[PDB]
Amino acid sequence: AQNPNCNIMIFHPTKEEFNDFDKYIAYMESQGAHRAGLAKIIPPKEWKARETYDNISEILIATPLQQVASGRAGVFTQYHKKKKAMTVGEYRHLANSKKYQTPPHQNFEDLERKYWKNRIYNSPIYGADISGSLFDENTKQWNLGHLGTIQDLLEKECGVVIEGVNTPYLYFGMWKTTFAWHTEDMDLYSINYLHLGEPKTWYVVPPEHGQRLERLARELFPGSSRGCGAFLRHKVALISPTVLKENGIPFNRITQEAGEFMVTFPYGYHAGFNHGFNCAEAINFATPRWIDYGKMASQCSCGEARVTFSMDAFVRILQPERYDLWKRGQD
Ligand SMILES: O=C(O)CNC(=O)C(=O)O
Ligand SMILES: [Mg+2]
Ligand code: NI
Ligand SMILES: [Zn+2]
Repeated sequence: AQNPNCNIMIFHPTKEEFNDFDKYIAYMESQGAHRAGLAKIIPPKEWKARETYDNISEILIATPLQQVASGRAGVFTQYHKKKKAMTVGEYRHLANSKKYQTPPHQNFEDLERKYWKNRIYNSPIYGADISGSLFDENTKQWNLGHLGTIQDLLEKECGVVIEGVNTPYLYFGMWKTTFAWHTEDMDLYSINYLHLGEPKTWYVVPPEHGQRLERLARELFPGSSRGCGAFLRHKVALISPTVLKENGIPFNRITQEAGEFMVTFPYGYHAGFNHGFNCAEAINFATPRWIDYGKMASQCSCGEARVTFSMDAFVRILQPERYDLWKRGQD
């Protein structure tokens, strides 16, 4: 069995190996990468996402989100308070302001310590989930706006043609902006490219151990757990590495830098934070191996999780018994 300890693996594809996306995902899996829940892919030196980032300041962040925490330093929830629209250039200035800028630090480890110690006492503003792409149309390899669609994958594997579309999203981050513990919608894969700026630290639980994290989360957020049998789908709960280690939950950590891809695998729980001003692009995707995870994915039916148009067909086709309840939660 490859990668039996479920370590995060890092890949350095050649330019030739970077041509066929599906093939390379399958190669990584042949080496056990999925066991970790997360892999890093460093693109060949010949590759570029686009020529420059000099012209991105006019992009609009229509609904910047201020991430307000409640709880204790290692165990908290966050809610998103909507703020007035601002451009990327306005957001970058805000991120770099004394109120929001990254503090002096020695190295990633020192910054990580500062994050866990101090995150709850601040409310950073995140430009998340902005439909769009920063890949040049002429970038043919690993261009997140030109991947095979999940609807086409389900059609190819199962024979059923469905409605829906699959497009990427931009994330503009600052110091302490946070992504809560989650798996993807319908336990899909995700791929994330860090276009520019400061790093992003990830934490991940191996898919084979995801239920351990769920059980801890029910313990730690007991009101939330009573409200919803899949409340991690709400994407509001944080648990620190220290707390995870105290409770024996298997996990790993890695820092992604600008110019690097991360792939999250089906049912790989992940969480993390941004080091300073940055811009990432991410999209969900599927492979044949995903279908079995999609059929077994938990779902939130309490109303909170509220998701894209395109999840309807996945639930309807893969989870017909759950569909009527889930759709009531949509409505
Ligand atoms: O970058 C972020 O804020 C969150 N990204 C992901 O959860 C992802 O790419 O799957
Ligand atoms: Mg612009
Ligand atoms: Ni994710
Ligand atoms: Zn719910």
